[PDB]
Amino acid sequence: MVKPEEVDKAYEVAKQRYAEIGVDTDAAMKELEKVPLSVHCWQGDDIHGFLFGNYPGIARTPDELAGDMHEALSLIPGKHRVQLHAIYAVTDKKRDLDTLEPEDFDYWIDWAKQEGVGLDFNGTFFSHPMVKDNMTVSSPDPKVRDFWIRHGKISREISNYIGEKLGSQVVNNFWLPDGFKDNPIDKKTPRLRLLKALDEIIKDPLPEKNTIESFEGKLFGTGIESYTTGSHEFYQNYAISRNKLWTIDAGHFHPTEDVSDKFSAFFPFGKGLFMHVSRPVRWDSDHVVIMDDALIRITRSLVRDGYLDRTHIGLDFFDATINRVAAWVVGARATQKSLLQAMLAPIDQLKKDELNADFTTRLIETEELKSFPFGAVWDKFCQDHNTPVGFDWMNNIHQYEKDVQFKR
Amino acid sequence: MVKPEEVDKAYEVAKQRYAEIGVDTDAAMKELEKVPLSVHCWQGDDIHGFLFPGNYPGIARTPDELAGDMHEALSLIPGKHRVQLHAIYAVTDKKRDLDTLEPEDFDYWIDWAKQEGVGLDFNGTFFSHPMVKDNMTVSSPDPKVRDFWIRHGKISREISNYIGEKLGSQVVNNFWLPDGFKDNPIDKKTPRLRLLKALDEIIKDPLPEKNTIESFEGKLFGTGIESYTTGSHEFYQNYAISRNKLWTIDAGHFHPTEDVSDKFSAFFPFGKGLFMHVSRPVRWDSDHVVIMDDALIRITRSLVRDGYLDRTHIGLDFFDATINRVAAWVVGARATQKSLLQAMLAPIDQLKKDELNADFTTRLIETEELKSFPFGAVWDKFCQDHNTPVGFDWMNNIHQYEKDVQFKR
Amino acid sequence: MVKPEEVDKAYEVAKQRYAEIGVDTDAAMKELEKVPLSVHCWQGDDIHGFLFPSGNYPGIARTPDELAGDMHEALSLIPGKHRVQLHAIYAVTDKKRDLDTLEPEDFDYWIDWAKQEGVGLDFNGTFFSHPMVKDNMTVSSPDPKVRDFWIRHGKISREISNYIGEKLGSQVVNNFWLPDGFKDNPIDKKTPRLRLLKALDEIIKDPLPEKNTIESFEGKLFGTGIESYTTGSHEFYQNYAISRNKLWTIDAGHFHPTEDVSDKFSAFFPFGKGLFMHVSRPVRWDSDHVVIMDDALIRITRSLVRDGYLDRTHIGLDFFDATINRVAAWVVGARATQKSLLQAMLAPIDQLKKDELNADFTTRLIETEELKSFPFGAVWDKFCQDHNTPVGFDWMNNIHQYEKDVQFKRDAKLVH
Amino acid sequence: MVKPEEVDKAYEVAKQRYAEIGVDTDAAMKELEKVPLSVHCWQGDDIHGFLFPGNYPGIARTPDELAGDMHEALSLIPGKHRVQLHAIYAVTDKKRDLDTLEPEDFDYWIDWAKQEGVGLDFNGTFFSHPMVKDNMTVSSPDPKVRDFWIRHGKISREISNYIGEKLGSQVVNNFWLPDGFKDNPIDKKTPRLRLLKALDEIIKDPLPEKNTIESFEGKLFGTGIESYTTGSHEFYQNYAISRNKLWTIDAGHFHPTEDVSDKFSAFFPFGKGLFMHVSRPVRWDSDHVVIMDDALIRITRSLVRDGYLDRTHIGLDFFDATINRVAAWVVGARATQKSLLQAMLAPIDQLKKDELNADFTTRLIETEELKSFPFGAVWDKFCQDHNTPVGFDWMNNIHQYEKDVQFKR
Ligand SMILES: C[C@@H]1O[C@@H](O)[C@H](O)[C@H](O)[C@H]1O
Ligand SMILES: C[C@@H]1O[C@@H](O)[C@H](O)[C@H](O)[C@H]1O
Ligand SMILES: C[C@@H]1O[C@H](O)[C@H](O)[C@H](O)[C@H]1O
Ligand SMILES: C[C@@H]1O[C@H](O)[C@H](O)[C@H](O)[C@H]1O
Ligand SMILES: C[C@@H]1O[C@H](O)[C@H](O)[C@H](O)[C@H]1O
Ligand SMILES: C[C@@H]1O[C@H](O)[C@H](O)[C@H](O)[C@H]1O
Ligand SMILES: C[C@@H]1O[C@H](O)[C@H](O)[C@H](O)[C@H]1O
Ligand SMILES: [Mn+2]
Ligand SMILES: [Mn+2]
Ligand SMILES: [Mn+2]
Ligand SMILES: [Mn+2]
Ligand SMILES: [Mn+2]
Ligand SMILES: [Mn+2]
Ligand SMILES: [Mn+2]
Ligand SMILES: [Mn+2]
Repeated sequence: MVKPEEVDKAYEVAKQRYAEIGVDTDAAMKELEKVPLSVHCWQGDDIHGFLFGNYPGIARTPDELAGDMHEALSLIPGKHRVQLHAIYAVTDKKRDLDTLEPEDFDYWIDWAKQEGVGLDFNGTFFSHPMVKDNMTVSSPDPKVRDFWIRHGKISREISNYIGEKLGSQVVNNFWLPDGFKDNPIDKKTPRLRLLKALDEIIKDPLPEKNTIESFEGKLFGTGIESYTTGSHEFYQNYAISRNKLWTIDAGHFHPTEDVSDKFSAFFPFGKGLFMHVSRPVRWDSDHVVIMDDALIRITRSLVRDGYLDRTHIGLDFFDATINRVAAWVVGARATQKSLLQAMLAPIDQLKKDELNADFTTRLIETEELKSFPFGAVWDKFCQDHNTPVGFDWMNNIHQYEKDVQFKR
Repeated sequence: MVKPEEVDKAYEVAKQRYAEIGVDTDAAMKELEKVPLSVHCWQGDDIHGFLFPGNYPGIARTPDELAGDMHEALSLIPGKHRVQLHAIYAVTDKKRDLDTLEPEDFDYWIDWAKQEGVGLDFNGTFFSHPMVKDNMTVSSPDPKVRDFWIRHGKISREISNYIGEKLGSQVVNNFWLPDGFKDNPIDKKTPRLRLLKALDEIIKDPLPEKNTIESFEGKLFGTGIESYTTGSHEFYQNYAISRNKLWTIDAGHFHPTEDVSDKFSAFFPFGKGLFMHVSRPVRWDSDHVVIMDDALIRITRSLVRDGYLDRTHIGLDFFDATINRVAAWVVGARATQKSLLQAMLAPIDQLKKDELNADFTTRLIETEELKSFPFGAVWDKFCQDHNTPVGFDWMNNIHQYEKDVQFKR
Repeated sequence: MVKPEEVDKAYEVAKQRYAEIGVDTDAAMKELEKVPLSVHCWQGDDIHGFLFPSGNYPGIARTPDELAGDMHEALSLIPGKHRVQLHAIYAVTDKKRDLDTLEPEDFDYWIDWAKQEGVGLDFNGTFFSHPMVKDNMTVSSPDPKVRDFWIRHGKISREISNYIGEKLGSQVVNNFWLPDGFKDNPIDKKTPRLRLLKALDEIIKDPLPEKNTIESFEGKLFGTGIESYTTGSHEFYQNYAISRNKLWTIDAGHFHPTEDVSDKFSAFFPFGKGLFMHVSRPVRWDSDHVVIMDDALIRITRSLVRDGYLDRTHIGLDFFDATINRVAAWVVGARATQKSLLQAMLAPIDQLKKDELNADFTTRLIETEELKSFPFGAVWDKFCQDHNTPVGFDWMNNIHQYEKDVQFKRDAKLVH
Repeated sequence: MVKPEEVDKAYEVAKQRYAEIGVDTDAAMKELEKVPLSVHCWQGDDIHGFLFPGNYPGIARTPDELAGDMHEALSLIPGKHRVQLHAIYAVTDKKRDLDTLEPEDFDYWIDWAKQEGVGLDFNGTFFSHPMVKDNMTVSSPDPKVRDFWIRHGKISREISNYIGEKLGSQVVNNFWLPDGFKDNPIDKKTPRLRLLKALDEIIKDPLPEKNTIESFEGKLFGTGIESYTTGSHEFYQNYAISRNKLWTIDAGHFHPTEDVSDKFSAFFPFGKGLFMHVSRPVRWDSDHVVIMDDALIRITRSLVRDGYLDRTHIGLDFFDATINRVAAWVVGARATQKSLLQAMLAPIDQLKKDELNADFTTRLIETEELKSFPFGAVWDKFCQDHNTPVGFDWMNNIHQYEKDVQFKR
């Protein structure tokens, strides 16, 4: 086990090293504790839900998934949020996606109040017989369109209800699979069908204090490779023109595309972002978030340009090849330590150096900061917030495996 | 030498092949007539211009030389087209800088365009100048640099309005800035707020859409400016939609594997119009001559299938000084035209019906068969009907122009 | 329906057009006849096979007779003489078999069918969809019991391939593809590739006559659930093929974004024996779309034709599309490959080479662009008709008839 | 200025943190000492050389200036390293061309290397010359051009052999050719057969391996040569293995998303050795200064984990003239060293055992935790132990060198 004295000793030296270059480590940690991550429930049960890799101990019930999310949050320092999918409804009533009621989410409101977290929401527009040739809201079939418009409206009603009960705004994220496997003839009509359907879904006004909608594009998915109706361009344009949030998932863009570039091109025009951190490995593979170039650039671009107050950070990944609870903790800690490293830069001075075109100083300093003692500040943050330091939280995972997961 | 009676015979056979699948070749050729390509002047003289005086022989050095070279290229491109100018192609014996240009400095090109029977489009020149400070112009943090380039931007609109009034054809005034960073920036926000404010100042003075409208061209990366581009595609799509201006899509300026033909149908539920710059990137923004490849085929079929040509200006953008510079224009223009024509020769209404009814088998079979239908016989007919050489034959014209003009310079 | 005399007339015109630029259309069609495509059996039944019991289209093959019938139908619409690729799991026997107990006689069904059909056979060992796939690893597993099982399958694939080649009197290319790799970032990249090297050497050790069979080795950049590391890389297998005097398999879907596999041929053939070129359309990943006439296919085919590599390159199809008529999928991909080969053959290649050696890049650009709108379709139509296959749209009639007669009824038919 | 006591206090805590997970920080630093980086001379003078006479002040213009600049950079990079020369950095009062260079023309650099205490690597110069014809050299279809560049190739080996004999350290002699086509070629075979025959002629005359060995460097594409590269990565890996020579991997010269760290373990079952050129591509072969990024982290940890450093020569390759050219070297060298050191500070024996047991949970958790272990405290200790400044402090040295030397030029 890491000795708390060691953490304290390493921190006092780190505090001094950072002070010498005009950085306040105490202030950086206070900033980090204001950034909640929206932890996605569906990693816990391989997005099975309750309505309808192979590591042991998958959650099978609401109680099991709630316990698994409690365990993960207990190993993530600070206070965070949980994302639900519509299919995580908890009810003994026969429901379909077009007959869900707000009170079907009472279980999760009760849990969130006990846990002390806000909730965000996702409509479930997939894994259903009413998905016709990979299309839902923007299907050429009006029966199919009408079904999914009913689900869209219900997702807003559920979100409003949760937000009213919790006293925290529910971000209601819309993702559709809609597109073509092979090359389409008509690219225009599907996107005009989507525009009309979305305008219908958001028509009935709901209190902004309770919920606001975000819209998530994708470049391509398995079996839908050639055309995505809801493109990044379509949804940025839609978000700006309908005054809604735009969702950027770090896994859903071109090879070499840097999603951290988008923020400063959006915010002159738009309201807010839902930034979904996810690791693509050569496709939309939904690998666990790790400290890599993409995460470092996402977190430092939000910190440096002061966009955190208008940017919701959510996790999105599946990994069933590893301990599903560990997966949440790896991804959240990676995101947090990347935010903290960005906060531990002399940003005001670096901005002035850059304004004066001192590219020599900018390169030298940004490179030196990558080997400054940011880990000592992160360890101090973990310890101050009653979470295990470094390798130590593996003990907690092993105990949870023995006591809970391996007994299922 | 192709025999005209052979071209006519092969056309009548192709007309019948296409009629049998519900395609009217006569109508397709009338549709192609209505698509003018904006031919870029700067391929003729390696963007030297006249304002501030590969290695194939016969580069244009004077206005008369460049005007003659563009006349020769247009004589080998069937139908009616347009020419793009850069501000540095001003023709004047007065001492000018980019911030002191006057509309009359372009009288030479208005007179030439009237003679040639073509419209003109325009480009402000925001590069190759001492007032480019650390690769930044309009959105420089230096207010002296900003104010210089804002004066040029305002003057570009004044010139474009004047040309548009004189020609009675709308001048599309394309804005491209190099502005960005070689290496990783700290502040991505402030440069884009500087750009927003400066662009708003440039477009402030009211001018009639009838004479000119501005288009805004983004870039992912350029040589020596690799890490950050102030004017991103997202920034300019947002700006064009917000300010009711045109958005410029250059086929060479996007990510590896990015299909710019995807953008049109995501723009037109929101925006006014496009300036589509066809250009061949080879693994970077290399500005190769446009050829009939996946990208050009997808750009052209996406515009005709979805009926966007009436709101899309098509311009050429490439440099190739390793080949006959006049030939480069004709290859690019003909590649674009035959690609448009192939898209127009599809049974688009029936294919749309089959796709709406989820018959993806028929869509795949038919779209593949159409690639080996006799579209060439229709293209040859279009060339001959518009008094241009067929197939290989226009190399004779290039060789003669080399002998008579280019090789004597 | 096209009129045969219309096709013949359009051909005579195209023949004259090409003759005027020094191209012999008669000779081009004779060259195309000499390129057999190895049509993959597994598109017919979504790689189910018969050993262990995206797309939805009716009429999936469920039995050897049904698959054989489906391949016969597809081949009847593909002009000329071709080959069929088998997978080990397409063994036909009443005897209870595993991948390490298959016998050459288990492929007598396919030998008899190939002889009747007038096609050669290529072979693929099946190193996937099996309980003995341990953490996505087979031949190069760190578990010696798993390694040994898959080495037994590897040796059996060669014995089967040798037997088939002897019976058919046509060399069987025996293609090796392994899924082996990691989902996430590995610590040790060296040891898995040393385990692979040793296991492959053990599989090929016992000599078999080259006239009957030779092995080819297929690399991959990444697969679903195995994204971060592939034990059998393209570099590993090109090195292995050259050093062990075996063929190298290039699958057009298995490389980096923007990677042009047509670049590889001329860097391989100064050193290596032969290629198995697997034409496949990737759409943003290894999606195994039906082959279409696109930049990649045009470049693969013209690079093989221009540089005279067809005599040392076996061309196979590899794609999976169950969202469309599975029989039509074969015909689209086969015809796209053939018409792309034929367009390449209809170029004045000797003169274009001379112009290029003289650095006449102007003539090269103009002529290569003009050739894309020469009447290559009229030569393709003539080739289709001469080889008793339908012209252009006409083969959709044959597919609709096969749907009525076979595919739309098949699910309700008793399996036997 | 960082206090040595701060470095020592942080190191003692880090040493304990690492000891607790079975990692020996003292041993890791001894391992880093055995990895010399081959610092490229041509960053110092923007590849001008002396043979054929960004815009940051103080460019080196003479041998003494460039030698001084390399001494300054090496004085700020901890440990012992090497310097790479290009043929155009010949130092002589004699009239030379690339085909008349003599080994004694490098006596200047042998003497400098001995007094500096470094080994030398070598590069033939196959660019920026009238005898580069249509971007081709050794593999030109013109036998006059081929023969000129074959003579330079043979001379590069004679020079490398002579330097190796004098220094008693093997000179790695790296071959890079620009040879290729701007646009799509008809014949891909014949250029590569011309290259094969020409390279074989260059290496024909036996020279002692104790003095020199050749390495062969491929490229995917270069500016003005985008469509085809005669010397491909496949060609040269095949050539190196076949002719028992070294293969050069430049991290900037591959496809988008290509991970060159994948190549090592596919090469070493077959080949003799590598020359790894660390370089940062930004969307093309842009030759940015090496920084601590995914590519550098993967390159360094792949060499360390699989024990390939003793068969892999690590060289720098970048040119950035927009910043202090001496600082560029130090940023790139320190980035490479701290990335090697982080990889050396992992419990690799135990992680390999975990991975063999398919414990992917433990592998993910530990590899992520190690990214925020105190590797900087070990790096700082390495800097201090080897008499170089810690962290930001070496900017003081650069500012002093600017004042005293560079800005006086
Ligand atoms: C969310 C829901 O709200 C009311 O119906 C009650 O307080 C109930 O107990 C609670 O679960
Ligand atoms: C070579 C070719 O063979 C068939 O296609 C026909 O007989 C045709 O007339 C002839 O040109
Ligand atoms: C599960 C589903 O996956 C989609 O690709 C997308 O990332 C959505 O946000 C998520 O709800
Ligand atoms: C010459 C200049 O080049 C730029 O890259 C861009 O394409 C502009 O549109 C053009 O005006
Ligand atoms: C079905 C299997 O798929 C692999 O990805 C590869 O393409 C192999 O060649 C094939 O046998
Ligand atoms: C001995 C003979 O060698 C060939 O190169 C090839 O590898 C054959 O398969 C093998 O049987
Ligand atoms: C300067 C030259 O640049 C090339 O692109 C390559 O990287 C060579 O190694 C180097 O010698
Ligand atoms: Mn998402
Ligand atoms: Mn995803
Ligand atoms: Mn452009
Ligand atoms: Mn361009
Ligand atoms: Mn394959
Ligand atoms: Mn594939
Ligand atoms: Mn290099
Ligand atoms: Mn480089």
